[PDB]
Amino acid sequence: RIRLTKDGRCIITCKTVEVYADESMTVDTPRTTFTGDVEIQKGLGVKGKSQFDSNITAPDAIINGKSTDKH
Amino acid sequence: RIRLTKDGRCIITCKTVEVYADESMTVDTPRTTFTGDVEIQKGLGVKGKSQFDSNITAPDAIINGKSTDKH
Amino acid sequence: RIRLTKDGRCIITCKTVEVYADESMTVDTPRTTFTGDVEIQKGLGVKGKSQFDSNITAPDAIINGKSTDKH
Ligand SMILES: [Fe+3]
Ligand SMILES: [Fe+3]
Ligand SMILES: [Fe+3]
Ligand SMILES: [Pt+2]
Ligand SMILES: [Pt+2]
Ligand SMILES: [Pt+2]
Repeated sequence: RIRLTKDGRCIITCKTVEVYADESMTVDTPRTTFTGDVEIQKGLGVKGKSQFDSNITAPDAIINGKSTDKH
Repeated sequence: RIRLTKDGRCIITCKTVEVYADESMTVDTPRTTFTGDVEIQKGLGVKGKSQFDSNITAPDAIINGKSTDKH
Repeated sequence: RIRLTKDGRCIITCKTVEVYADESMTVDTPRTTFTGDVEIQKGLGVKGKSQFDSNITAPDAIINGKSTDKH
């Protein structure tokens, strides 16, 4: 079920949503919110400041060009 | 091509998917998986625990309120 | 407004996009780009290398199994 709304809401309601985009997907919006968990299966780039409210885990963190595991 | 499915799958299959949402997008699902790379062009907030399986790179990491580049 | 395109673009244009996926969402594409901010309300896993162009903030960072707040 895909509802389009006067007032400007686009609502997709189902069990699973599967997007297969051969080349790319672009989400052009001021803010995107995921209510659950997220997995990224290749890499991540982030331009702006990031806050993690809980602990992060990483094999190493390269800070201002310097190793953290080996500093 | 957008398929809606008895059994509850919503399948969007194309070359590129472009979402232009003037105000916001909200994805309310227990788990979202991206098979490829992801870029976030403003900021990131994450509530729960994060694991990075590979090295991360950052100009600085502010840990429990303390600089890592300058500690 | 949802446009499907010869040439292979799927364009969704509205004020807000709301996805309610009872079980999961999967985005199978080489690259997904968010132009704005992103919040993840549970956890994040990332397989590949991550770059944060700006400072990150975390209560702690567990690097190669070691605490950063308490090392
Ligand atoms: Fe040290
Ligand atoms: Fe130190
Ligand atoms: Fe130290
Ligand atoms: Pt910013
Ligand atoms: Pt959690
Ligand atoms: Pt990679």
